[PDB]
Amino acid sequence: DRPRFSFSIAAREGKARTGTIEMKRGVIRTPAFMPVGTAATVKAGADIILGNTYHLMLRPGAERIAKLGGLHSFMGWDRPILTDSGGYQVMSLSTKQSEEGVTFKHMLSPERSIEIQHLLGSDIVMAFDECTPYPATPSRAASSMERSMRWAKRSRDAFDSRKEQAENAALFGIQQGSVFENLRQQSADALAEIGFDGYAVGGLAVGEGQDEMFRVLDFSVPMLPDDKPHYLMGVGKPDDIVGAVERGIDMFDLPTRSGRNGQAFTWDGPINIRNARFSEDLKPLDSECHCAVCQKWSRAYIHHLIRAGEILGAMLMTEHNIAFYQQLMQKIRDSISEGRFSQFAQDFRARYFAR
Amino acid sequence: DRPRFSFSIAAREGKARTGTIEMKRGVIRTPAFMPVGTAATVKAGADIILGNTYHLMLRPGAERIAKLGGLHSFMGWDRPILTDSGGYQVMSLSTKQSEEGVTFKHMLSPERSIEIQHLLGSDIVMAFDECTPYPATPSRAASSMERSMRWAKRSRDAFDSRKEQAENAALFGIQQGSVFENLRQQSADALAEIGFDGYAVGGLAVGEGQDEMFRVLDFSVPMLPDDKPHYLMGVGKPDDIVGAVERGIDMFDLPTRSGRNGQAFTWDGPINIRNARFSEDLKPLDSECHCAVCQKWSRAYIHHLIRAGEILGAMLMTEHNIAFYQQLMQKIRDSISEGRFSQFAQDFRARYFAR
Ligand SMILES: COc1ccc(CCc2c3nc[nH]c3cc3c(=O)[nH]c(N)nc23)cc1
Ligand SMILES: COc1ccc(CCc2c3nc[nH]c3cc3c(=O)[nH]c(N)nc23)cc1
Ligand SMILES: [Zn+2]
Ligand SMILES: [Zn+2]
Repeated sequence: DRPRFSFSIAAREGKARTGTIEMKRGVIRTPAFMPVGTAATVKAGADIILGNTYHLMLRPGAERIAKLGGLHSFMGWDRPILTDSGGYQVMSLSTKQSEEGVTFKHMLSPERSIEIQHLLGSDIVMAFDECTPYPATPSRAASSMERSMRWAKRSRDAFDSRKEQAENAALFGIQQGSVFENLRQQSADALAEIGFDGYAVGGLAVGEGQDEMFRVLDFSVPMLPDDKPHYLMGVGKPDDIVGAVERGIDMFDLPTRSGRNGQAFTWDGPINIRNARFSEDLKPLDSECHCAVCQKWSRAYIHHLIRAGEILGAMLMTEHNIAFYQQLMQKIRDSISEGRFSQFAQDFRARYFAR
Repeated sequence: DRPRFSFSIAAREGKARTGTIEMKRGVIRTPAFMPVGTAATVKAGADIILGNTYHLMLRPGAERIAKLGGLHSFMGWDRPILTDSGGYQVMSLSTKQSEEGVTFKHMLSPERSIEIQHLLGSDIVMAFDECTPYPATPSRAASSMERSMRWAKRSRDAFDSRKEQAENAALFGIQQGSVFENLRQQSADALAEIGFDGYAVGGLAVGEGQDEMFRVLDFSVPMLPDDKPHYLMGVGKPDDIVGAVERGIDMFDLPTRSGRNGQAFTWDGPINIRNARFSEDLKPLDSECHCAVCQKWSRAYIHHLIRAGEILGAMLMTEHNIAFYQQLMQKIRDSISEGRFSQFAQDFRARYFAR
């Protein structure tokens, strides 16, 4: 049987890595994109899907999901599932913060977050953190990061207390520190002292823009343990993914939101399929994409469906977008393994931004 | 190669018939349900799908559909397609009527309706008729039916003038006459004198209710040629279909509308999946249904998706509903062929209405 958790790096190019995470429910090829499980009928394709902790804890509630057999049974997905810890979502969508946790309209603490994720049955559990708002002053970023590190220890202890969770799931710690190198270093040191199965870069994709995000990744990723997976939370567009892989990121969580609003991803950049220019375009959404939508239907027909208000149009767009992202990740993995990722990144950008 | 059109009756029970329509693009098993082609990725499953003449003539226009290669190429469907003549839809959704045709906000005549259906490339073409409003006085029903019969002759002549259409498609005439036996007879006589490949019962499913609809079918269907298919337009719920088959109907055009509004069809009657009673129900939508949704997911999960606003929920509901209707038609065909349709209809009603 597969181990609870084992990350192996098969090949490297610069800071980029490709490899595998083995878990009891399956193997995850990295760099990996992790789609939302409810977006479409995701097929095994993705190696791991996201569960929506924040939504599930409100409807139907984590206790009810456990009564129904856990998220794997509920969603019909027998492979790994990753869940976020819920605080990012509470702070973005719902609040009163304290050292105990976050109260909102009802108290979410590290201990409760870990128990919710246990009741959902997820395989990769995120520590309960605070995503510091951007911009943040050095003092506020430090105080926030320090609280997150105390919460990371409480998350570790709560996870270790639940035998089924400790023996079958994995726990990731989340680095904070805003855009400040010294705080990112203190956060990395604190997380490594606690010890986690993987390490996330939190506190980005919060409005800072790509140049600043890449600058922060430049110094932040090397601070994390090299032999553990690196998960960049909340990122992102295809070009953000490529640049983050170039900086040592292994896992990523737009393709669903875009698919419901008329935006399709292609190797020549995004297109808004509702635009009249596509009304007579017989080409598939993307000229090279191998997905079932591009094998069968034209831009003109998908344009027609979406303009007519047919839900089928949005579903076909979403299926194409998820498949496009998975083809992107496969090309990334293959190019790193083959030692041609630098060339791939250059070729990708030249075509994606030529439009 | 298959003929342009050939209807064969394989078995009968009372007024019910089962058989096949052969056309160049495929065989249609009857009694048949014909789903909307844009509702989901319909697989061959249905033998024939509906094209939406009224929508297509406005967006992108019939000329544009022809430029794109016709509806078969546009929709990715190589089997038969049926199109309505457009007047029902103009009168229900858009008007100024005259002997020439209907002007609306732009002139739809028998000749233009036939040419639109030619440009769309459909295989079964409906004559351009007037669906008389309900209720109608005898005088108004007569005047309306008489105009429809003049329009039926003009439709016949326009269809016969287009070589590609006359040689490769089929034309159905539409009986009118409201609820009046003498007018239904005059309409049937006029249509049979013109001569059509199939005959539709029009002017029903316009608010009259099931008892009255069945009463009209009781005398109206026997007036049509026995050796030609009988298409009841606009019907209907599963129980309407069963009772109409008992009265000699072979083809039918709710499952898509219901699927987008939370209603699922089951052998125990319809259910509204959004209701809280389904939040913990681990059974599939229907206990016997063989569709892909019922093989994989529970009522509880589909309830969750729809309540969360996920388009996936509505798509799974729609796929189940279309599959349910096709299983209904298969059971109807098998039971007629086996001489147990009367028993099937009795068993169906007892369970469907017990709920
Ligand atoms: C549906 O499943 C999931 C959905 C979203 C996410 C990412 C959410 C997210 C951020 N998003 C942008 N920046 C973020 C930053 C963070 C962050 O700093 N911490 C946490 N815990 N989450 C963040 C993870 C899983
Ligand atoms: C999308 O493709 C299609 C959609 C709807 C229909 C049926 C429309 C319809 C009626 N509906 C209820 N009563 C009707 C009655 C009629 C009728 O009397 N005549 C015509 N031409 N149509 C009718 C046919 C094809
Ligand atoms: Zn595609
Ligand atoms: Zn089903």
